[PDB]
Amino acid sequence: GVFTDIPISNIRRVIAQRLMQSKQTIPHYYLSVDVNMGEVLLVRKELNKMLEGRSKISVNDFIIKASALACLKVPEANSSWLDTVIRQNHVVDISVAVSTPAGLITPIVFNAHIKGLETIANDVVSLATKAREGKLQPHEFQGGTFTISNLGMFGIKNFSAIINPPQACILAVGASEDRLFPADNEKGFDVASMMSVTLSCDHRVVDGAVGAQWLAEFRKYLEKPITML
Amino acid sequence: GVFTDIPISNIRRVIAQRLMQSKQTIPHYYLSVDVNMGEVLLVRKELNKMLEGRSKISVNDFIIKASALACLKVPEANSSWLDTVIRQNHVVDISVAVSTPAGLITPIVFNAHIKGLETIANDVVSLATKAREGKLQPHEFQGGTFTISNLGMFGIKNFSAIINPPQACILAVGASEDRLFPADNEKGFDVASMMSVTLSCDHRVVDGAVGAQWLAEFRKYLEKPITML
Amino acid sequence: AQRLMQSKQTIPHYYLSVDVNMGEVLLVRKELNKMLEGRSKISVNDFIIKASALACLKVPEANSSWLDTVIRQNHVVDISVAVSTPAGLITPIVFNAHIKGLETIANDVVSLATKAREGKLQPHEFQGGTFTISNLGMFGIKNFSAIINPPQACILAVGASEDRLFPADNEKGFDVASMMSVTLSCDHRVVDGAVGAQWLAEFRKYLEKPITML
Repeated sequence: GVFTDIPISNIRRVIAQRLMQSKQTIPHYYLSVDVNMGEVLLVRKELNKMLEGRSKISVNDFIIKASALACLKVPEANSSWLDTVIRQNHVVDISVAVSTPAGLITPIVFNAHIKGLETIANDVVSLATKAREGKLQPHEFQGGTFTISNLGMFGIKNFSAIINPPQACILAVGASEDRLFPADNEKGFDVASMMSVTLSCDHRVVDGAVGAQWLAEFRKYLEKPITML
Repeated sequence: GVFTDIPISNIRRVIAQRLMQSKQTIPHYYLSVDVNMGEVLLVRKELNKMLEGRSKISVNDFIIKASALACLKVPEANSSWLDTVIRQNHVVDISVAVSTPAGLITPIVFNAHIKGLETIANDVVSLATKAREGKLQPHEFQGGTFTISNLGMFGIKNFSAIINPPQACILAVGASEDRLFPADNEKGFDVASMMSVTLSCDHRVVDGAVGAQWLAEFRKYLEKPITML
Repeated sequence: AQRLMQSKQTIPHYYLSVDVNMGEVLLVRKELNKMLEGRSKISVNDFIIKASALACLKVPEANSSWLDTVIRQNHVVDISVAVSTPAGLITPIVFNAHIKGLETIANDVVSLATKAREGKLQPHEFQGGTFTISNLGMFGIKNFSAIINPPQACILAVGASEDRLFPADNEKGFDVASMMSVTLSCDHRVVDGAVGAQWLAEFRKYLEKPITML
């Protein structure tokens, strides 16, 4: 025929009310900056060489570590509005979003401000075995104080997601491309890799100047990785 | 005096309630990509040569054809949320938006997945005679399953429109500019034309990975037009 | 043997001919098969089915049928491709060839070879159609002239792609090019001389520049 009618399952029945609660109440406003990823690609080149056989370190692992350290400098991006109490947290719990064919479910990486890179890289892979094959506990994917969502593996340059209702921030990462800049070369130009980031704050707990300094710290760690020490 | 008071007519009285219904209920989220338009400009150069006198083919005609073919590969961007039934359509009905001095009215191009380019180009022009001179039937501009809105004729690089309430997607096209890329030239760089596109999905029926593949197909047709066959 | 004798006695056949430059089709299917790796393969007998279905829309009198009181004019192109089994000559039907793309037709021609050669056809799958393409270029035949199906008004007949040479504006004076010889066979009761000569003027024009198919 012309149109085909499909009933609604119980997974999307629950998700569709979390989305409508989030957009009606929370006054979103967006921010943007682009990050030079030229020095991360030379660090993970030789960290994977010294760490042969055991594990592998990806570019989505430096982003989880740099986000947990930047929330300690500016702690207002780690809060929650509870209509009477701005609950300020001291523990960073990054909820990485991953995409299954069944939907969009977010495993949680607890205590991301004390763990090293190799401990996180074996947590992201080991929770892909849990989430994609349906072995999650209800306390393993519900919670957290922050959220990173990545769509750079599909070619998207920018997007702007929807904040989890108790949380105040979310991140949104584009795809790493190849641009060129004016330099002090004899030619006049160099080539460099770039990456476009889009924060999405809650305006009730995060002002304009506060969230603009979160992206000033997040840019500074990923441009020189030695500063993470 | 200081301020001048104007009453509200019955055209903007109806539009202002469609807008407020759309933003309150639908949880929008945005996406973006840029498209190389270097090979479309060499096809419409010599299609207008072989089609002398009769009609003229514009760059806003390849976009209507590439959008109707991309909805067949990824059919979830062609649905509708009806609070109990996700009505999935099999017929693509693109509603092109045009701007009159009286307002913003959207003529409908029916069955855009079977028509050729010359049939669409004589439908867009012939509906400009209908819409701008006020000869539309109520079933000629109300309906459709998709929407393309173009503002590249004013210099806007990016924008993000508002979805029609029954529909799930909308498109938003910037203006074709002239950038330059690093190449394998002896110099090191080439010059190319680009164009910036901004999708705006409904998050209740379209996930993140689904809408990111719609822009992966839409980019692929307009970069090599022979793939449309 | 009774369908053949009915066809030649009643229908007053007359033949037509033209040759088509296939130089630009071979550069399109070279890079369509590159972008379509693994899934399917696009042959030169697939552009001919698509160009024939589009040319019947420009000149609709080559798509009719004589019924002795009514010239039934059709609006739906149903090309009946003829294929050769060891059991005989049977014609699977490709329905609605004027809206389908090239990859949809190429997976219909192969999938009906599984049906027809292995004997799994329904009687409504090979009986009908409004047009007929018959190809013998895989045996070296340059020209032939087939027999029209009795309700239908046209048939096509394709030769083998050879290599000729033409006078050009070269410094040498000549270039080399690939050619292909086509032979239409009309029914003179519904198709005149000037009408069928414009069908081959459109069929030649699509296959010489494939971008015109859009």
